[PDB]
Amino acid sequence: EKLDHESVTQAMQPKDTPELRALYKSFEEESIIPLWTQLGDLMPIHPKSKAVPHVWKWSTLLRLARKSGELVPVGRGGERRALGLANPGLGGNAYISPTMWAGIQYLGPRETAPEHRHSQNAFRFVVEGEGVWTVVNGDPVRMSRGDLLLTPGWCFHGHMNDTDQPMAWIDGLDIPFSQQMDVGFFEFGSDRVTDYATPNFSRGERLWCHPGLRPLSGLQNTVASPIGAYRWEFTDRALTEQLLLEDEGQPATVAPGHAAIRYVNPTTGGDVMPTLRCEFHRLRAGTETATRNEVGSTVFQVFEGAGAVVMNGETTKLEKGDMFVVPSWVPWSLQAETQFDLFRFSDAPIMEALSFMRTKIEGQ
Amino acid sequence: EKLDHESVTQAMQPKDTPELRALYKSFEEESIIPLWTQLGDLMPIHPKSKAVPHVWKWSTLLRLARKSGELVPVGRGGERRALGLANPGLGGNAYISPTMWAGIQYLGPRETAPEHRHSQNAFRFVVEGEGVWTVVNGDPVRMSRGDLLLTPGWCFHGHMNDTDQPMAWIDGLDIPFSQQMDVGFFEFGSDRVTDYATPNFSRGERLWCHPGLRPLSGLQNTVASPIGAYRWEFTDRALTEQLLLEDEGQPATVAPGHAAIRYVNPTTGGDVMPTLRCEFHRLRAGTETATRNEVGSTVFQVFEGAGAVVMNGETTKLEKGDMFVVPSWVPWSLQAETQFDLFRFSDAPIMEALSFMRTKIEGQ
Amino acid sequence: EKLDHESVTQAMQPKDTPELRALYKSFEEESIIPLWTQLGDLMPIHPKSKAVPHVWKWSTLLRLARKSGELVPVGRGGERRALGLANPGLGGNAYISPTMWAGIQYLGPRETAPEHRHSQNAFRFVVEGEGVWTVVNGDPVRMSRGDLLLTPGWCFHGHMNDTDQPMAWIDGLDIPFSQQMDVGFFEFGSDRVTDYATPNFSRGERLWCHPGLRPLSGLQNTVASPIGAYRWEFTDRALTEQLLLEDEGQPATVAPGHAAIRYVNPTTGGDVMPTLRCEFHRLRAGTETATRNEVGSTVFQVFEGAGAVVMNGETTKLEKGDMFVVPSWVPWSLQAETQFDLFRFSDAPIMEALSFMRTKIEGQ
Amino acid sequence: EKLDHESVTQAMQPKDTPELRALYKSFEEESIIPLWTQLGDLMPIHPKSKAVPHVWKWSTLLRLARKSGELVPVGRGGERRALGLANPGLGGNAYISPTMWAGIQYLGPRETAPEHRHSQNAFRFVVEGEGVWTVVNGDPVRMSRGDLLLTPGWCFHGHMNDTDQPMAWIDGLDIPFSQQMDVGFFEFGSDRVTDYATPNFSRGERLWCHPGLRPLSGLQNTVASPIGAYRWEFTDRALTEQLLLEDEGQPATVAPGHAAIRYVNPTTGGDVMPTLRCEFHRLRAGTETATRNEVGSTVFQVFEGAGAVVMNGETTKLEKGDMFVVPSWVPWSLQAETQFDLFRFSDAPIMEALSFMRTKIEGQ
Ligand SMILES: O=C(O)c1ccccc1O
Ligand SMILES: O=C(O)c1ccccc1O
Ligand SMILES: O=C(O)c1ccccc1O
Ligand SMILES: O=C(O)c1ccccc1O
Ligand SMILES: [Fe+2]
Ligand SMILES: [Fe+2]
Ligand SMILES: [Fe+2]
Ligand SMILES: [Fe+2]
Repeated sequence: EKLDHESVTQAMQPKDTPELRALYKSFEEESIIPLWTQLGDLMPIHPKSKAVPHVWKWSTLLRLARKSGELVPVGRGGERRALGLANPGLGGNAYISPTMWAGIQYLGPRETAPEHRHSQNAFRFVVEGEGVWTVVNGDPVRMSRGDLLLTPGWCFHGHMNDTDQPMAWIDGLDIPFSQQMDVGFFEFGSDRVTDYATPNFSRGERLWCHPGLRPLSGLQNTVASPIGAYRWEFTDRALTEQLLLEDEGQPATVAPGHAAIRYVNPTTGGDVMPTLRCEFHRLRAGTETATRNEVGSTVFQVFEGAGAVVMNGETTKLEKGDMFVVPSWVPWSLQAETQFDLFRFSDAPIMEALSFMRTKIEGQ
Repeated sequence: EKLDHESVTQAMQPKDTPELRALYKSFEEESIIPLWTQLGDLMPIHPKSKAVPHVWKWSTLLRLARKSGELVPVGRGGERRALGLANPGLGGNAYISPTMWAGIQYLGPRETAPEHRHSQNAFRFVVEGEGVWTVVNGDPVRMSRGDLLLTPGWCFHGHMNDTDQPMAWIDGLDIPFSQQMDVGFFEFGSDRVTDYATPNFSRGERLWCHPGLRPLSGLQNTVASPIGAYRWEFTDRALTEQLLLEDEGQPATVAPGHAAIRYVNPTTGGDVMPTLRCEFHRLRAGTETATRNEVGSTVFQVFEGAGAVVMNGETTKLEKGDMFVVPSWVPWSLQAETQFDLFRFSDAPIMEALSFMRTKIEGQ
Repeated sequence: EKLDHESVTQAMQPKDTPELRALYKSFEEESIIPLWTQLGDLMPIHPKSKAVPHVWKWSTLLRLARKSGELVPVGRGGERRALGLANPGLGGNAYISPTMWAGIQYLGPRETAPEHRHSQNAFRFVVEGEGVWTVVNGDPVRMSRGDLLLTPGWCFHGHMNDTDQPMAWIDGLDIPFSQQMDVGFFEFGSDRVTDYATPNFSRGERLWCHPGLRPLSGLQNTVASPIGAYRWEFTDRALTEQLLLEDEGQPATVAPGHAAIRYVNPTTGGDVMPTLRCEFHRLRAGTETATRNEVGSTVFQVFEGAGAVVMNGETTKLEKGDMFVVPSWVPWSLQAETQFDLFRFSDAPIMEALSFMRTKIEGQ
Repeated sequence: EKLDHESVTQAMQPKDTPELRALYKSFEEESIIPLWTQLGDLMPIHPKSKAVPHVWKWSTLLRLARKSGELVPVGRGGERRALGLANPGLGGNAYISPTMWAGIQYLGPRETAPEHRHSQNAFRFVVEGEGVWTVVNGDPVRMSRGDLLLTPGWCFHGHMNDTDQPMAWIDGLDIPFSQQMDVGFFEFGSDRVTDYATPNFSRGERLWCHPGLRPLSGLQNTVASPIGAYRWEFTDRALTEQLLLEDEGQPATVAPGHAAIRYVNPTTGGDVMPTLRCEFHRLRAGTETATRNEVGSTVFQVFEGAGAVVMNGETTKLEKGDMFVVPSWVPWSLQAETQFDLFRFSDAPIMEALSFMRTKIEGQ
């Protein structure tokens, strides 16, 4: 039980003879690899990701995105002026974790990013800015500060800046999962967006964003949320109410001074998309979360306030827009200096769907 | 296939002899009843309810409720000054249909209706009035015009009029189902309500009424909705948006000029309670719905405007507050003279859960 | 909490005046019934069925069925020479409980019972006999001692005696539920059965009765089991193995000396049909089950051995073939004198689907 | 729509200036990778696995396994004398596909392989041999020709040869998925097996292998099958019956002359384990399956008879024991020369759980 791969007796060490070396040589020629030389690496005691905890500064991401807006035109082929966060441990792949892409995207004055679709699921999140509409299956969706915008797999999407000012946001996708697992399909759509209109609220929201109500034309459940925009207003109100209810001595917050919501598919009560979980957390000044180990990877973006993250015992100070990744089973906690708002995403739906999820919480 | 119980050959007619009569007599003594004398009644070609279509006028219901407020005190024992709509076909039982109670309730100035709970599921709907709070598991819930209020089975509930003016509403319960099926439990609670405070919005709403958002403290799914109030604002907005989207040529309405929503449990996307489905319909002036036959019973209350219902080919003119029941498989349609808003409930979740549901729609 | 409808203060007793009597008279004229005169009956503290516990002797059921085979021809119209057990508490209805029909059926030498279908779900169980095939959607299904045969709602079924000797079995249906709830449809099929062949095993069994295996042509889940026959061999083997595993000190039996199985839909792991649960119990000699209160009704048939049932504290000695009903919430236990085998059915799937199920077990 | 990554206009080619090269250099320093240089590789038109179709000959696998039994002792540390099939396209990883390990394992006379558990799900399949018991959570499970044995994640398992003759089998696991996704946990158990007894049938089978029957002590559904052994008898009988039913003109086979089953979890009707689907196929002599493209990877082992596989248009002749892998979206078909039996496994449950599954069938 307490034994690990370092301390266990190694009882399968063959005698090193010419017959043994010839056996190993013939394994190579036959595309055979023995378990007994490999076991501890293939099957660790607990997860040990090649990805490392890492933090990217928003100020740095903005500088690089802005310079890219100056030097690189957006359009067909390359599709998006998007910069992926590449984990230092992941071999030069544009993967923030083994399952997820997280990237900054920049659309300059009056630019269009052309329409396409792909089996890969996607969302947009906005720490700051306005001006862009993303048109999802023909339905123009305004992008504003604090909004989560969804683009489920196989939905046509294109983006356009309707103003004379640049805008930046983050993209999350299951690109790394999808590449390694061979589930990717892609289709080019129109070179412009199919609708340039700029309504305040999308058709999706107009049908689906009334609490506890479901259109009779929408009684079929969906694999992904039909809500195209989870607007900041509602997120802000939800979190405030939780802290207000806590004041009044009423259950609501997930832990003391820790308000939090999960963005959900309203047809099921489940996650927004099959591979991706999105959450939003608001911590009271002075709140320190209990340290968690969780299977699978998570990424946060600081939306507002000041604080720190601790990963593997290491404290990193965080500011507005900063992004960090916690790989599988890395102990993590957040510490709020001011009231501390963060946007969160993860691959937890994959882990939970396949019964791989485990959680260790300090004090429990 | 085209044969029915009237036209089929009756091939089990025994010879009427003293031996046969002695056999039938001994069936009675042994508590045995033969199928062959009974078949057509026990197993009809299509449903043939003992309940009949029937309409009750709100003006009449109000008169009787008001007089009851003058002559009958509310309190313990009797519990509620509630008048049940009793279907003429249902043998003197206080059943609007074989599954459902529908009733008018009246609470006068400053009165309290004391706390209790029961396995029977319940909701309140308000065509008109204000002043009452219903306190559900200690959580005061304001009752206003156009609101649906829920009281799932086994939740403690009491009601109090916080003003000097009377209020009336309708109650729906699965009382008849629960009586006939032997599932009823009941417990007396406090003689007053446990909280006299009168907040604008309940704790339940404050956690659960933000579209597409779920508290992390509420990740467990519930058998009934945790939303205690489905406020008129949202219902009205939903219905308007559907008619607006229809104008713009966009799918939304369930049929031409027919906007409609289903009130739902946000943890599942399903019905508010296991036995009871609630809906709200808004018809454009001049809309006539396609005639439907549906398994199980439904009840409507006219919330606003003027129109008619047709049941079994018979037109009945309807006004604000009027209530009608459509028993199982009775052909029904609605005709809007002005824009015509109706609140709807039914036992459809029971039928659908047990795979008994069938639907015939005229033109399909 | 400890108050009941007998001991609670009755605080809604109006003054008995001509104005009050005129109010009550006008309730009658308007088809209105007040809650306050009715409450305790409509909403009891715990279930109080109109059905009573009752036992029918197989010797008596056989005598009556045999005499019916002499005096009453089987055929069209009457459809089946079936005798329903009619609960003394259920008003002359051919209902063994408020939800279920339980009946003895008799098919004499060479007789055919013609084909039909109905939304009502059905099963056959055989304490004794052979010779009959029931043809279900064209698929001949042999009927033998100890077999459970299924006939899910809307499946065409007819029965024929292929021998010169009579056979009797029991039928269970959701007839009473279906009548009271208005879900019944019925269709006459062919006057004879569509296939007179008499294979040992049906096509359904040949596809579906291999443990842990599912045909690739059957990947769609079904609302009812596609297994047409649950043969005695497997039931007997299952129960024996549980008692053997218990001997070996291994978990298997549901309680000490109490082996039991539930017949299941193999596509879901759930109940055989939406309204009806079937089980088979085998008790070691000397086993006495802990007393249970359960919501909803259950019926047993003694298949073999000798024992007793206790209901409401009353012991009734039982022999092979005897049948008894336990209405909702009646305390019940079984006592085995010899090894005691019983077939069981109930309306528990209805109760569980609608979250009405409760269970009290003595000692827990 | 018809455009691909080769033929699309590349409109994001920046001017190659020192400012651009400095921008790209600073991307490297900041752990940023741009989408626009990467798009076509990250997001292909359809899947394009690094894994290639490949076939391994059983004669070759046996030779290498036998020599390993001579030169390499089995025991602690290395754990298993197992040889993994390593796809030539997968970079030297011991992965037959991106999701699955498939390997030959060899246990010589009287040897024990010691107990352990791991989150990785596993099964054993036997083309030939007898003598080994695998003890799963203390429950000895006989291993015989044609049997599928399961070892769901986190179950303690060890293996022992109870005879004087060697035995070989194949192992399938979700090792590659689990490594790349960081879900692996591992625990060492006892150095020997905890029970050396050698019963014909395990406790799991004795509870769970009776068709359509479920123990009342097992009403809780499981994430993986509780059946530890899917014995050849039942698999053989199922397949025969399908071909017999086809002869009789009755629906059963999945395609003409193509009998097939899926091994299932009896508590749900679903797959044996969350990550792994197992099937068994029997083709009539002369049957050629319609060509399929399927998302995700599959592996077959020829159990009996002679035939061929076609992958990417290439025919490879197959004999008893031979193994082949079809990576994601590779067109594949089987051709039977004699009656042709194959065991199949795949990662299809992962694809279906996450809504990534697509299927193209030739002629449909
Ligand atoms: O569609 C996008 O905006 C996008 C952004 C980043 C990565 C892949 C994408 O398709
Ligand atoms: O609780 C109520 O207000 C009520 C109203 C009508 C019928 C039964 C009830 O419990
Ligand atoms: O089909 C039958 O055999 C039957 C038996 C009893 C009651 C109703 C029925 O349809
Ligand atoms: O337990 C096994 O036999 C085994 C076999 C191959 C790979 C990993 C394993 O744990
Ligand atoms: Fe995209
Ligand atoms: Fe009540
Ligand atoms: Fe019938
Ligand atoms: Fe293992």
